[PDB]
Amino acid sequence: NGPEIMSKLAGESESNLRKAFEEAEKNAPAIIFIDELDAIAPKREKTHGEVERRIVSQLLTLMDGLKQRAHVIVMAATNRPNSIDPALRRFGRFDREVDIGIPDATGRLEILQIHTKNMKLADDVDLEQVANETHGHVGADLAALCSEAALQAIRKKMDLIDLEDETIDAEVMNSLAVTMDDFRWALSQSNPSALRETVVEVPQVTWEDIGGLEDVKRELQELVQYPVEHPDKFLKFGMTPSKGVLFYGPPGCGKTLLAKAIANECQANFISIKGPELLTMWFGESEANVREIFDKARQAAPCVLFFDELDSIAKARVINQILTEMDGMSTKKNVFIIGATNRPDIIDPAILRPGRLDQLIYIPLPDEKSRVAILKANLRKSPVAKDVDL
Amino acid sequence: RPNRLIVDEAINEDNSVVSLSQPKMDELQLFRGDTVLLKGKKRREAVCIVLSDDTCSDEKIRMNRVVRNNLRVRLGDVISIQPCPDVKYGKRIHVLPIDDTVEGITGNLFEVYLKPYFLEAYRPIRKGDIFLVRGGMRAVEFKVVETDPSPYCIVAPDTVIHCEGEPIKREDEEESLNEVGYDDIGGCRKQLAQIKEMVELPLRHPALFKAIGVKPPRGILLYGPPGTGKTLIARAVANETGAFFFLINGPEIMSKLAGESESNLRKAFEEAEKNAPAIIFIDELDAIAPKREKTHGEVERRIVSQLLTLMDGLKQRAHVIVMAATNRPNSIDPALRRFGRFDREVDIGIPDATGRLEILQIHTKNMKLADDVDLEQVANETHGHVGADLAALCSEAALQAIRKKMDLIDLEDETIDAEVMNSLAVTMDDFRWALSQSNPSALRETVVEVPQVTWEDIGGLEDVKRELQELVQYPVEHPDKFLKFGMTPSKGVLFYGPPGCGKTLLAKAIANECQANFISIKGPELLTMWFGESEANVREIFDKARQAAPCVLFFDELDSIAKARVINQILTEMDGMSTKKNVFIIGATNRPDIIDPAILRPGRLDQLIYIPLPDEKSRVAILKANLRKSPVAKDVDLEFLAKMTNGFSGADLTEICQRACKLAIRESIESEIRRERERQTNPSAMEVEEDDPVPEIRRDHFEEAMRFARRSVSDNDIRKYEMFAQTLQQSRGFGDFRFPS
Amino acid sequence: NGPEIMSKLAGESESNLRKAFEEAEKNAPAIIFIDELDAIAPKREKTHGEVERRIVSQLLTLMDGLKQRAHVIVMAATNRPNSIDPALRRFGRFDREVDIGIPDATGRLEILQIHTKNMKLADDVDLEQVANET
Repeated sequence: NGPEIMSKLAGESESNLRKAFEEAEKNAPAIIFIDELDAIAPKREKTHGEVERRIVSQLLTLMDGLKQRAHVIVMAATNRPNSIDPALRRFGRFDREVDIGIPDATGRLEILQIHTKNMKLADDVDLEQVANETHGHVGADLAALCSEAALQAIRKKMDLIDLEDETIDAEVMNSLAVTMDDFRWALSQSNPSALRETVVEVPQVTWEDIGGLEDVKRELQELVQYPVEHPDKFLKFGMTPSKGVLFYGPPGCGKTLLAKAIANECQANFISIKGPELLTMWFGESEANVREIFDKARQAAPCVLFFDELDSIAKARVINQILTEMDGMSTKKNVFIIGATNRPDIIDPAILRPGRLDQLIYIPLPDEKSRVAILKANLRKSPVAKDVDL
Repeated sequence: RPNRLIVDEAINEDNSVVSLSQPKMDELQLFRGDTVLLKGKKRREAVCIVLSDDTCSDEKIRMNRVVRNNLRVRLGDVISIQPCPDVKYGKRIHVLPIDDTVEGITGNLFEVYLKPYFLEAYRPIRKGDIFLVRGGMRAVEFKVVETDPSPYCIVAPDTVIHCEGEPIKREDEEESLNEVGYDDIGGCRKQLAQIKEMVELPLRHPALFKAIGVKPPRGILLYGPPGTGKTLIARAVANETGAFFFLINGPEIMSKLAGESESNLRKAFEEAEKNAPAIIFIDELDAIAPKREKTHGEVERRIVSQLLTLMDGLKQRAHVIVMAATNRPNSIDPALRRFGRFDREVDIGIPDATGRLEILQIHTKNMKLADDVDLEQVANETHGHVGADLAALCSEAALQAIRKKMDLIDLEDETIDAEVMNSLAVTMDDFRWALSQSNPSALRETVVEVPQVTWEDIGGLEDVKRELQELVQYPVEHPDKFLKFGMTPSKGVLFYGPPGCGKTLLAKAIANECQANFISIKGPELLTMWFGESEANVREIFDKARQAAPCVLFFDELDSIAKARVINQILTEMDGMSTKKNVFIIGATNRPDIIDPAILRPGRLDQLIYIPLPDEKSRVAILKANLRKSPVAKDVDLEFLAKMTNGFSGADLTEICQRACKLAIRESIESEIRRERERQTNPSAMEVEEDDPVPEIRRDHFEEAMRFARRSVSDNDIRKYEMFAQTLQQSRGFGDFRFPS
Repeated sequence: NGPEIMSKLAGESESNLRKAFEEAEKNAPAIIFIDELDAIAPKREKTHGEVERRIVSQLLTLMDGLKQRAHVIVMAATNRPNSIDPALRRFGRFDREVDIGIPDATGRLEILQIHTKNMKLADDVDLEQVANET
C-alpha cells in the first residue's frame, strides 16, 4: 500500500520495504504491486524534507537490485506520468507504461453488466440506453449508480417497509425489481461525473452523414488511408507521407463532422482540443503544457489529433510550442494533425512551410445533395410525418 | 398494528404502572403480574408492571408523572408498549439522591425510603428511572446509574447495600438532557431529511442492504460555514437511532507529543470497531489535514497518511461511518476525496428567512416573552446571521431587558430578591436594540433560496412570459415529451435592454414560479476575479450550482470586463457542463454589441430576448407594487399617474414613490416641532389624543414630487437597442412559402 | 505572559498552560489574562515550524474545554484583529472584541492628571493647554 509504508515511524518503513522485496525474492514467480506511487515518490518540488528522499532512494536501490532469474515484476499505479519523480523513469526500473484510460460508450455496458448480476431487473430496463448516456463516468461511479437506483427502488416501497414491522418480512427481500425510471432518477438527480480531460475513441459518424464533396473525400482518402492501408507501395518509390492538412471555410459547414468521418472510416482514434482549451494555456502562461497532449497522441498510434480554431490566439507563444513539437515528431508513427480555421489570412505563415502543414483544403458552403443529406440526418430521432417533403 | 397509544393523565399514586384496556385482553394475553417496556422519546425507555382497569380510554393510557418524564413524553405524544420476558432478580442497583430536598441527611436513610416501598409488587426498575419516594416531607428520587442485571432489575430486600458515595447535584441531569432529538435542530430541514435518508436505513436495517448487495456509505462531508451546529446534527442523527457516538476533536489530536497522536487515532478507530453500529465524528478537519501548500513539516503528513490508512482499513460488515466537518471542499487535502474514503458531500448552508424562525423559536423556549414581540418580523430581517449569532441576539436582548431594570436591581440589595427573577418579559424594542446596536453578520458569500417575487409584480410582457415558460418550465415539468421527439433543451438565454427596466425582478420570477433555487453574482464580484488575477475561481460557483440541481444562476452585467480572461473561464466550463442537470444560465447586459461574439455560438447562449421599456399596464403594476408598505390615501389615483409618465424607465418611477415618501416625512417631522413648541404649553385644552396630521401620503405630495421627475434613458440610445434588434435579421428575406399539393 | 510561555524548553510550555488553566478552574470566579497574543499565535503565514502549531492547538483545546459553571473568562490583548490566527475567532472562543483606541483631546487631560499627582506644580501651568496639543 501507498501510505501504509508512510505511516510508520522513522527508520522503520524501509524495513517494511526490504521485508516485502525479500518475501517476493524468496517465493515463486510472483508479482508485487505498489498502489498510490505519487504519495511515496512525488515530483522533486513536493519534497521539503529528507526522509521522503530516503524512502525514494531505498525504492530505487531495491528496484535496481533484482535479477532477471528471480522472476519478480513490479507494477505501480499513478494517475499521470508527469506526477512521478523522474529519476525512476530511466532504463531498468520503469519503462513500459500502459494506459487504462476512461471506458467508452460500449465499454461501459459490460462494466454495469457485471454489477447488475445479483440484482433482479425487470423487462422494461434497457442497459444499452443508459450506456448511451453517462459520459464521464468511471467504474466506481457506475457502481454508485447501481446502488443508488436500487436504494431508490427500495425507498419507493416504504408503504410495505413500515415502522410497525421493524423486522422486515421475506416478501420485499426477493420480490422487488428495479425499473427504468429509477435508473433515470439516479442518473439525473445525482452522480456528478468525475471526468474533464480528453477521451480517445473511434467516432461513429459515417461518410453518408454529409454527402457530396467527392473531391474532398478522394483527397482525404489519399492523405490518410493510403499511408496506413498500403504502407509498402509508399516505400516502393519513396514518396514520404504528409503530416497534416489545414481546413478553412465559412463558420459552421460541418468541419468537425467531416474530420471525424475519416477517423471512423480508417478505424482510427480521435482526440480533439478546442479553442478555449487552447488559449487558456497562454492566458495563464502555461505554455509548456502541450507535450502531454502530443505524447498522449503518441501512445495511441493511429490517431488524428484535431485542433479547432487555432487562430483564436490571433486576437492579440503556443503556436511556437506546437511548432517546435511538430518537427520533432517522427513519420513512422501515423498520427496526423488536421487544423481548422475561419480567418485563414490572419494565421501565422510559419505554419504553412513545407514539412509542417502543407495542404490547404477549402470547404465550401453545402450544395443541394449535401443539404438533403444533412436535413435527413438531423431527423433520425424525431418521428416525422410521411408526407413531409424534404 | 395495535402497539402505540397516546398517554393521558392518571389518578392513582402507584409507581411503575401502565394502564391497559379491558376490551383488549386477548391479543397480548399477558396477565397482571407481567412486566413490559415502554418506548419513549430521544431513545430513553422505562419498564413497568401492568394494571387492567376501566378508567382508561380505548387508545389512551393513564400513567403517573415520573414515568411520563422518564419517557420524556407529554400530553398528545404517542408511546409504544411491548412485552419483555427477561425479568430476573438483581444485586445492588445504585440508588443516589439527585435532589436538593435531602435537608442534609446522610448515612443510612434506605431503611424507610427503599425497603418498605418496593415489596409485594415485584417492582421493575430500569437504569436511569427517576421514581421518587416521599417520607418525612422529603420527596427523594433515586435515579439509578448502575444496574448489575440487564436491562432492568427487581429489587429484593435481601440485597446488600453499597452507598458510600456522596449525593450530587443537577449536573448529571445536564449530561443527560444533551441526548437531543430531531426537533432540537432547525434551519436545515431539507439537509436533515437527506442525511437521514443516507444514514438511517443502513443503521436500522443492516441486513437488507447486504441482502440486495448495495454499498452503505463510508464517509460523508458535512461542509458549511462555521457555527451552524455541525456537531449537534451528528449527535441528533446518532441518538435518534441506536448508534454510538465518538467525537474526535481536531486540535486535541494535534496537541499531543510526537508519536502519540497516532496512538489516539488508532485507539479511537479500535473502539469504534469493537462497539455497536456506531458513528465517529471528526471536527475541524482542515486543521489536521489542510491543503498540500500548508504543510511545511512532515509529522502532519504522517498524521494525514495515518488517517488515510485507517480510513481505508474499514470493512463493510463493521458498520462504522465517518463524518467530517470542513467549511469549503477546496480546503482539504485532495488525496482523501477519492473513491472509498470521502465521496458523498452534503451542504448545510446558511439558513434562509423562514428557516430562521425555528432556530430562534428553539432558543426563546425558556425565556418569557410578552405579547408585543413578533418573531416573524425579526426573522424578516437579520440577513446573514447564523445559529450562534441568533443565540447571541437572544442573550443580548435578555441582557438589555435586565439592564433597563436596574431601578430594582440595586446596589443596596446585593442578594437579588425573587421578584425580577421570574417577572421580567422581553419586549420588541429590546430585540430591535440588540439587533441594531450590535451583532455584525458573519456572512458575505452567496445564498441559495427560492425567491418570493410573483408574476404579477411586473405585468405585461406576455410574449416574454410565454418564451421563458417554454425555456424553463417545460424541460423540467414534462421531461418525457422532450424525449419523445428528441429535441434537446437549451441552456440559457441572454437578456438585453435599457438600464433598469426590471431585469432581475423578471429573472427571479421564473425561479419563483418553477420553485427553483436562484444564486446571483454581480458585476463587481465578477471583475474582481481578473483584476487580481484569480481567474480559476469560477469552478466553485459552478459546482455549487451543480449541487443544488434545479437552479438558475444569473450573471449580471457580464460586459463589465469589456471596458479594457474570465469570459473564457466560463466558456470552457459551460461546454463541460452536462444537460441532464437542469441548471440554466441567464445573463444580462446593457451594451449588447460590445459583448464577445463567442458567447453567441449555438450551444452556449443562443436566445436573445429583448426587454423593452415598460408599457402602461406594467407601469401601473410596478407603481402599485412599490406602495405595498406605505399607507396611501384612497383618493390618490394611479391610472392617471400611469398614462402621464410615458417614456419613463422602470427605475425612474420607482424614485418618485420615494421622493413623495420623503416629502411627507419632512412634513410629519416638522408638524411635531410646533406641537411640542407651543407657547404657554398649559394643561388646559390639551390634546390627549394624537392629532396625526399626516397619517398617510396625501395627494399634493405626489403633485409636488412629480415636479422633479426626469427620464433617464433618452431617445438616441433606445434606437441603439432597436438597431441591434435589426442586426438580428428578424425573420426577413423570402417570407411565406407553401409546400406543393 | 506572552513570551514567558515561549521561552521554555520544548514539551514544557504546554505544561505551564495546563497548570495555569487548572489553577483558574480550581479557584474562585476568576479572570486570566494573556498578554501579547500575537507572539504565541500569529497568522498562519508566520508559522514555519510546528511546535508553535502545537502551542496554538493546545490553547484552542484548553479554551474550548471550559464550562459555563466554572466562571472563568479569558481576556487577550493584540494590536489589530487581523494579526491573530483566524481559527480562534470562531464562536465559542473569542467573539466579543472591544477597542480601547487612542485617547482624544479631553481624554488626555485625566491621563496626565493621574500622573501629575505626586509632582508639585506651580500656578502658571495649564494642563488644558498642553492637553490641547500632543
